[PDB]
Amino acid sequence: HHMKIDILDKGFVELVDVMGNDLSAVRAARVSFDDEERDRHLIEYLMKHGDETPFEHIVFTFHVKAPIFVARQWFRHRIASYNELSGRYSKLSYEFYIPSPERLEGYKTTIPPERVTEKISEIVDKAYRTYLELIESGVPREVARIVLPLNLYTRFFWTVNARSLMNFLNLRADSHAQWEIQQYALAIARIFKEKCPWTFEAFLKYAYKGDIL
Amino acid sequence: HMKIDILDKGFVELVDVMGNDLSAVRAARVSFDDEERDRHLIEYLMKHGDETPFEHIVFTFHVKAPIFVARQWFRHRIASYNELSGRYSKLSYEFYIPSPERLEGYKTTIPPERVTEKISEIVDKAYRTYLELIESGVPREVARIVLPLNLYTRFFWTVNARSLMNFLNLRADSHAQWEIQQYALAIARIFKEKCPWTFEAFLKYAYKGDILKEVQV
Amino acid sequence: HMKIDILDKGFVELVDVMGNDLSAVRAARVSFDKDEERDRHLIEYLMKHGDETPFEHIVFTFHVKAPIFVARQWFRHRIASYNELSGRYSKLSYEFYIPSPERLEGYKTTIPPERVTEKISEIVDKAYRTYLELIESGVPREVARIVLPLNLYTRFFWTVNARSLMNFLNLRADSHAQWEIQQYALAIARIFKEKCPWTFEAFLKYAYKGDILKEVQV
Amino acid sequence: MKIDILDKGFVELVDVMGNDLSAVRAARVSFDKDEERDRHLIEYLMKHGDETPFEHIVFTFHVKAPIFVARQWFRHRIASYNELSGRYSKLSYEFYIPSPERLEGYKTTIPPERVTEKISEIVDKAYRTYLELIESGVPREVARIVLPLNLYTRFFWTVNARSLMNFLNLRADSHAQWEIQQYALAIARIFKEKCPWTFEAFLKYAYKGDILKE
Ligand SMILES: Cc1cc2nc3c(=O)[nH]c(=O)nc-3n(C[C@H](O)[C@H](O)[C@H](O)COP(=O)(O)OP(=O)(O)OC[C@H]3O[C@@H](n4cnc5c(N)ncnc54)[C@H](O)[C@@H]3O)c2cc1C
Ligand SMILES: Cc1cc2nc3c(=O)[nH]c(=O)nc-3n(C[C@H](O)[C@H](O)[C@H](O)COP(=O)(O)OP(=O)(O)OC[C@H]3O[C@@H](n4cnc5c(N)ncnc54)[C@H](O)[C@@H]3O)c2cc1C
Ligand SMILES: O=c1ccn([C@H]2C[C@H](O)[C@@H](COP(=O)(O)O)O2)c(=O)[nH]1
Ligand SMILES: O=c1ccn([C@H]2C[C@H](O)[C@@H](COP(=O)(O)O)O2)c(=O)[nH]1
Ligand SMILES: O=c1ccn([C@H]2C[C@H](O)[C@@H](COP(=O)(O)O)O2)c(=O)[nH]1
Ligand SMILES: [Cl-]
Repeated sequence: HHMKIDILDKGFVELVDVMGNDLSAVRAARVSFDDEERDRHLIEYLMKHGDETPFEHIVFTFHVKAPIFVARQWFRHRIASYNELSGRYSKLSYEFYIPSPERLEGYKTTIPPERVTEKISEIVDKAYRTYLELIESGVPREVARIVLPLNLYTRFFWTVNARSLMNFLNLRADSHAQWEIQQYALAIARIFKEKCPWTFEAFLKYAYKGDIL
Repeated sequence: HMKIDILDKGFVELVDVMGNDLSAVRAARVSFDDEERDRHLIEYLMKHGDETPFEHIVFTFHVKAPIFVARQWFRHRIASYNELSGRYSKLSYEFYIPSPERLEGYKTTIPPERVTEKISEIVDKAYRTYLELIESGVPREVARIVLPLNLYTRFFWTVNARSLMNFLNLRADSHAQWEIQQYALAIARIFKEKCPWTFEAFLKYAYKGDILKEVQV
Repeated sequence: HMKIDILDKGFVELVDVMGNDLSAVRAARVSFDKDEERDRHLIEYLMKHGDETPFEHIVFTFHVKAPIFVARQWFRHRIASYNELSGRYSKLSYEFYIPSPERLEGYKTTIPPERVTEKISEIVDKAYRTYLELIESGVPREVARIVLPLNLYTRFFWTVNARSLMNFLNLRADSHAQWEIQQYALAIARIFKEKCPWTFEAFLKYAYKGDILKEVQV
Repeated sequence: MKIDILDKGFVELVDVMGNDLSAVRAARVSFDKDEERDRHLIEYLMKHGDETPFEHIVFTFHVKAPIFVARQWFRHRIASYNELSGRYSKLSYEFYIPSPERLEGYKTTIPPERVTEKISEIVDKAYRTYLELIESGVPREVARIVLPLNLYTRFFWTVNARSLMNFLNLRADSHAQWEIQQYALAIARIFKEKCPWTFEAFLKYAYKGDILKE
């Protein structure tokens, strides 16, 4: 099981593992009441009637590289398991999300988009050089890192079941979410679709509350 | 699929699993940006109480157990369950009848075989009543209320290895009811087979119960 | 005190509550300090737009007496805390739910409803008798009890936040749920409404998925 | 009840449901006294690891903390969080600047007072860049990504006493970052005030950390 989607300038969402498939929900559901067409139909039935427990039996592990401001929003999803790169224990790499100029179109900035991008690059560089200077000076990493900006990239593993993934997408795959987290949500959705096509289609048709998928 | 028989009619069966010991290693290694190195990290993790990397190992079991066992089991909230429904299915004539040997250590007034026999009789009376009620048109969801707590039920249980260790701490232990201890022994056997390093680590550094140190696999 | 009788020997009792509607408003705004129309409008906005995290800051503790078959459905609600009456910290008692004849009227049975009641009562009586006999003979109660029917009453404390309570109502205050647990959920709703009227009205207006609370006062 | 933490931080108690006797009532399952026997039950529960009764005591705190502290805190999943968002209320911009004493015990190339200064300098320049972006029409959600991890945020945290004890095990400990230990000590103090018997039995039998005994 492997898929990797690149996101933003340096980010990604990578599928590490998966347990089960659409039929894992069918099998869990069928236990209640003690054929391809009827199995597809049952998935559509569960989704329509809001019986989402059978989808908890499908599980994913992702490996994600995202800016801290993205990761912070993401880790609000409590029904999941995380392990994240540590700024207390690791020397942090010079990797920051610098938005492209096209990210500001629609907005009428009094300076050109290219200069916004550059100003972001500049402050980031200054902050990172300060962080290094502090570390080289003997300041512990856990203190030195507090000067680094929220666009610093972090990495995490994320284990999450299909039900929680549907909740995650209802919130994040939506135009009211910040564009950057939308991009990550589209990548999660794309992988979900690949691995669980019937669940994903049913989700879209019956349960999905957002407007971008 | 690994299937272990438990009690007179029960079982624990492994349906699926995601990951293995290395899945915990991979997840732990992310913090800080070889076999005996990897196995050493598992022990270190367990020794210092960082159980989060073990959440990335996930099992699905299919379990057949008496309702009284299932009700205890289902108290474990950090897990997913789907169970056979007495509202929606006619229920099978299957009930846990304790063996005579279940009743020793206990000074009783009637022989253990008599205890066994009186349990059987009540089971048989209740099931016959249940069948009569269904035949008379009583909806299943009402008719089943007369059935005893030793009725067998069936469920799928999806659970990560951290939560499985919690479960073992509470149920693979002499304070737990003997019947659920038996199920927790089978759960432990399957955990050990799929996750040997995590399992040996758990036993050596974090397991809080008594029997898994006493009783092989 | 609020205690509502349910079924023949059941009940829902309110033990404690943290917060009120304004606990959700304060949490949404992250402000520890009142403007009724504004605060009520925010409750509705949150509910309409599916931002239910603020409602997690209101919490209830109930004491419920219910038959085991109801409890097994109820305890499937994992986002909550339960303590069930065990025989380790308090005395156990033995009572059972015997459906009334009217529970079956509207079902074509080949025996009168009263005979159903009698047959249920009869088996309950024999099972209880077997149980007592086993106990009196030295059989430990964890084994003796396995003969007892699923209509045996149990009791539990349930601590649950308003968001999770609303999820419980969606599934249980609904004609697809078993009638018995419907009756419990109507009592839960009555209490929730009493304590959190604005949240409860907004819930029914924008988020509630069931049928019965829109038909049945309280 | 409010306790100030760091230079501009705080923890304040917003609400509480229950007290020590709420655990006692849950354990016995009885809505309907004896100090001695009730305390004994609390100790008995704690020493045998039966922590479910403590889930029936619940707290709401209001916390002001730097983002790097909040990221660690929000990893506690068995709890409810609401974080300050500009959608429902006014944002302000303050930053945690460490005191020179925070470096004591570290032999550093530059004086601790100069470390402090270098931190204030970046905060200042990052904040100034943020305001320049905002004034030029960059949306806030983009402009803010240049702000440092010491930026203060605020949140409401609703947590039951069991999950609160878990939190204290991990954060009221010398292996946890100093800054979050400080907040964990405040949480502990409020917990002790409201549930003395529970808090006492926790320290005696179940608490895994070091600092609350010191
Ligand atoms: C009419 C009816 C018929 C039913 N028939 C059956 C049956 O045949 N068999 C059967 O087993 N059960 C059956 N159920 C029970 C049902 O499947 C659920 O177990 C129960 O209603 C709890 O739902 P919940 O998870 O939303 O509640 P909680 O378990 O309190 O969950 C509430 C919220 O938490 C989230 N959540 C909690 N844990 C997880 C998790 N691990 N993964 C993802 N999200 C999570 C969800 O977003 C949800 O909105 C039936 C229920 C009803 C109402
Ligand atoms: C000194 C220290 C160093 C740390 N270093 C790192 C690091 O390098 N990287 C990193 O990512 N994190 C790190 N952490 C964070 C830590 O690993 C946990 O994320 C955090 O402490 C939450 O733990 P918890 O799951 O018990 O709390 P909650 O998340 O509130 O969970 C509480 C309880 O519920 C159970 N539980 C809850 N959810 C689940 C679940 N999904 N599966 C199984 N059981 C569950 C647990 O058994 C636990 O007893 C560190 C923490 C400390 C204190
Ligand atoms: O002491 C620690 C170290 C890391 N974490 C968590 C918090 C974040 O999700 C990551 C990284 O935190 P950091 O403070 O950068 O090491 O892991 C923690 O909760 N406590
Ligand atoms: O050993 C025990 C005893 C009770 N419980 C739980 C399960 C039920 O919800 C109640 C009552 O269980 P009982 O087996 O009736 O004592 O408490 C348990 O999980 N383990
Ligand atoms: O309406 C229902 C039907 C089943 N369940 C759950 C409760 C048990 O775990 C199983 C079987 O319950 P039963 O009441 O036998 O259908 O599924 C439920 O919660 N609600
Ligand atoms: Cl609706």
